[PDB]
Amino acid sequence: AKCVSYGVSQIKAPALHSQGYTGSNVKVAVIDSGIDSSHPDLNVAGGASFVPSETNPFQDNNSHGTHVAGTVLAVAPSASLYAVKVLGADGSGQYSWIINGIEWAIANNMDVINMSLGGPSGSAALKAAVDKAVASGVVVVAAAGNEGTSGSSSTVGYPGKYPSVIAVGAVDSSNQRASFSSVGPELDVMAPGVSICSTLPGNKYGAKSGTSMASPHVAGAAALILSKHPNWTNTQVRSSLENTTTKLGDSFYYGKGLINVEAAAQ
Repeated sequence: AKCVSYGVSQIKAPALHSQGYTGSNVKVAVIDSGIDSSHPDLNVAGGASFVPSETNPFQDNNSHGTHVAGTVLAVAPSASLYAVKVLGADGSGQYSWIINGIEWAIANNMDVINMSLGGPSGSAALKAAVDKAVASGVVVVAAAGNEGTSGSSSTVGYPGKYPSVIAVGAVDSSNQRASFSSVGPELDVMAPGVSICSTLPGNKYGAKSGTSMASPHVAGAAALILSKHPNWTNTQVRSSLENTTTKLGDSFYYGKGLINVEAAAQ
């Protein structure tokens, strides 16, 4: 048994794959619950755990990080993946552990950071870490959140909500916003996040829904762009992904729209 996200095709990733652009030599840090390196489909280049109770980043006791990693790889097959364990088995983590995982990514010369995580409040320490990663040349991508709507108020969670961080919302197979997808002015792009079939611990596969599922489609898109245009800065990658979107509806709901990697890559 095996599956691939339908989101691979929807973002126009196969068009770059056929041209020989598969994310080669790009360093992607998945800052999540760890990654089950033992999966036949997953290749992990390295990593680190900052969860005092779970020392092994190569062990995923939750399943979240393994599912997210598999999405990164389905989009950009040649990318060097790094397991940055900041959340435990329950899917929770301390802000300081998240910070230490961002700092690890900066020191270790990561190209792309994926953060399929969020909370309702931010910290000064958290915005300095994400802004330092952007100052250092890093492409920082995060899930917008699964908060739905609250009238006219933004429901985007942190670190997604910070301007330096690419906030990714969720669409289904028909380009429609998922009911759970967070809204607001801080929402940047849309990616497929409804019933994403990816890898799970102990040679398994299954479907998950969330903004957490949308995010890695964008981090894998960033890796594809960098494999074709090695000289391009994080700002240039961001601009290209944002400026080449398939426009869907109001910006409050959909941001700039759906990412189009074939367009973005020029």
